[PDB]
Amino acid sequence: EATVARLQDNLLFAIKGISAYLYHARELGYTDEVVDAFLERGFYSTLTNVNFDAEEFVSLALEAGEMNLRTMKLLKKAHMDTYGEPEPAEVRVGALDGPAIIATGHSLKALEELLKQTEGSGVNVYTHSELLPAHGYPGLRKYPHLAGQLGGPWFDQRETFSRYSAAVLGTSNCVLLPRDSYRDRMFTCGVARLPGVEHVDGYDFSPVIEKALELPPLKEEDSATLTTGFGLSTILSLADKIKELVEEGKIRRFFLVGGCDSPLPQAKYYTEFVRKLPEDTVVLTLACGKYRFNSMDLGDIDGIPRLIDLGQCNDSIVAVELVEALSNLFSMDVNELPLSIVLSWMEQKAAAILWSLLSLNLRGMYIGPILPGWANDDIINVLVDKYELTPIGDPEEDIKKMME
Amino acid sequence: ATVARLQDNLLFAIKGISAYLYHARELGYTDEVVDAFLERGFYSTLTNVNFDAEEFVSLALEAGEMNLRTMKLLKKAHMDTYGEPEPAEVRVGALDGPAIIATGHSLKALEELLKQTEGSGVNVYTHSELLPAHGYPGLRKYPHLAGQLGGPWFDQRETFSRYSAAVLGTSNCVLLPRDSYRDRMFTCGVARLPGVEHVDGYDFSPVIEKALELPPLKEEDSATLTTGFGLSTILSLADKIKELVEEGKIRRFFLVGGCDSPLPQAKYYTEFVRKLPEDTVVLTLACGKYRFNSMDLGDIDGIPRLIDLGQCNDSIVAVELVEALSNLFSMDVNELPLSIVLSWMEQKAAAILWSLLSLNLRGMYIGPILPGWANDDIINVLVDKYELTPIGDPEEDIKKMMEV
Repeated sequence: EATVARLQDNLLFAIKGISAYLYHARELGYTDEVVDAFLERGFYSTLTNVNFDAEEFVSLALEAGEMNLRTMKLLKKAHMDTYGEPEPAEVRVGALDGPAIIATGHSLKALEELLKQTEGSGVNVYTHSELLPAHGYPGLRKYPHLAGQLGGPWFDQRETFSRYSAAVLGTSNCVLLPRDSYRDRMFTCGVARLPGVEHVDGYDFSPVIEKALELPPLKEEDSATLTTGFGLSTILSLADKIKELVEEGKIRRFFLVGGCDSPLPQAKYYTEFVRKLPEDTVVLTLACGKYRFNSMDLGDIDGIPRLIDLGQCNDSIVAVELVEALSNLFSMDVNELPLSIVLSWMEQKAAAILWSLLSLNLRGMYIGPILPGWANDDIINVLVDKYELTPIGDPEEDIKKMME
Repeated sequence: ATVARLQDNLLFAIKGISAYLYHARELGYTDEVVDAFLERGFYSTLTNVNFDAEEFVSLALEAGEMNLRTMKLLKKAHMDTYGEPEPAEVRVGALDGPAIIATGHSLKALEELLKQTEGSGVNVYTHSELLPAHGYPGLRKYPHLAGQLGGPWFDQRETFSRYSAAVLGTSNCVLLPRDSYRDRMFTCGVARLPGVEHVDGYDFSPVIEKALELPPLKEEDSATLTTGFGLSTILSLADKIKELVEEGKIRRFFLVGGCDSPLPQAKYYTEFVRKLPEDTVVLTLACGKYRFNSMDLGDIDGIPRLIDLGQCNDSIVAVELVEALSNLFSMDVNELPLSIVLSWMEQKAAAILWSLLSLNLRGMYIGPILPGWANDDIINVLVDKYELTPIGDPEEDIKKMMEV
């Protein structure tokens, strides 16, 4: 039927995300055999004339969410064991004088190697989109020529890359066909590829550095700031203040807003939402959706930041950790916390994280811009009604329903 | 459009590789580099990672290489657990008494079923790609493995209908039951059908119970088939074939086989071998062999005109056999007297075709014609560089294949 095809394609999307995280984990030298065996099994379950059962495909998607939790935890372990655990970090958004390299994507091993290969050369390495969290890691902020942030979300890149006479390095996910304005100024490594752009051999970034030096330098602009790298230790070392502040009702609610973004007009929702959120709530944010609002002056709530940047998409594992630290902190069940979840969700890119969240039986979440919601019975009707997954609507009404 | 089609083709190759890897892990054999390639390949098919078609072709060739590797590892597993396949005569027809018909590919489920059915009084029959099982010494040794019953996979609704026996689908190429036999079929491993029981692990007790609660089978007219031509058997006959091809009494090796379908165009493969001259030998693989593996081809000085290399994943022995033939004739691989006629489905057997292409075998003839194939960019692109030839008329194609 149609639903069997839709369900196997969704499982394949989850397997893709898990494989992304697994690839980056292997690049840092961490490998889990059980997740690889699940990749084999799950992908194999989608060959023609093997499995015709929709409910078994839902079971497989939930097992995929579990495996995604496993590999996200493994990748977090890799990142912390190589670069330290991320601590809060304010980051400059604007050009500094000099030659420059803009690195975009997810991988921190490529950024590590580039930063190692750019010492003393006098080129500034800027982060973009999901390389912003790198600024919070001790073993990465230590390089002083990691200048700051430049640009915002991934889908702005053709704009950003256009207006900065800097070398361009797409390390991983969410890369986009270059304008010929900067095509000959762009490079890729790892798995990312663009036709007509040079691909770095291994981690030998001489071609980019050379290019960065053949280019007119950047000129310093008026900048702005961002905050990122809120690692778990920082958050649950603040547990006393959060306890005291939510017991007196001076912090009413935690909202978890974030996820993979897109230039969809409906995604403007996430800018309005946090804008209308009452000033006595705190927002936990991750992945690219953060650029919908992470530049707003939200303020402080008794010295606790109203915006808390947990990092990149694969840092979902810290959020799920925090809630189990929060529940045990309040002696509450997981669904008794003053927590609402508003996802920004792409079907292709972040199916794995949604299925991980459903594996934990989290009820009443709000889903991404458009609803890929598989129209037919078993999926949308039965699965939504069981997990009470909710499509986003109007910001004010959604906030009213979430506060109650 | 070509990028999407190439991502789909790479994913099909990954499907085949993951199938073979799953069965190999089921027997306890794991190759880390094929799993790392699985990760990389999956990740390279995210929406905004790789936009380069030539790199997707390179990925498909790397997939062919990895498929050769995993087919080799699965052959190693099968041989280390069940022995090396020796030629085997196979009974095609029902013996009176309770019966279980097993279909699919992997022999571990069949091994456990045969282990669990000694003394119980049920006859175990093979179907489709479990026909090669009859050749493994450590598996044919069970005397209640009666023989074969039916032919290709698409015979099942026919076969399963007309034999009141239990039905066990261990693996690929199963399809929704007719209500005549729905309640007597079972599945294990990866296969699933809505409304059919799925065995837990390898506990086939429900199936044997059903085989004993059903009316028994009735005596057959009997027929024969031959299978299990393992490499060792063939290249112990290598001197004789050298002597016979230098004497010009056997002109050409044809390699005909692969995935079949209830497509009318697939009738080609019945006519082809029917028209083949009596001075050629046919090496056959997968289920397509049932187009002709029951024909009276005869002997060429005690060398069988039809030689059944086994099941799809046994392509690896053919790839070895030719490499033994070259060194035997002091010939390079593409001047040997060998023609190759694939029966090929893009979904099911992309991996073996890409393996054959990784080995730079030039001028093969490809599977059945699907009306839409003419415009399909993949056939065009494969043809232009590797001179793959679409099948046309059997007689004309053999004429063009012989006089070279």
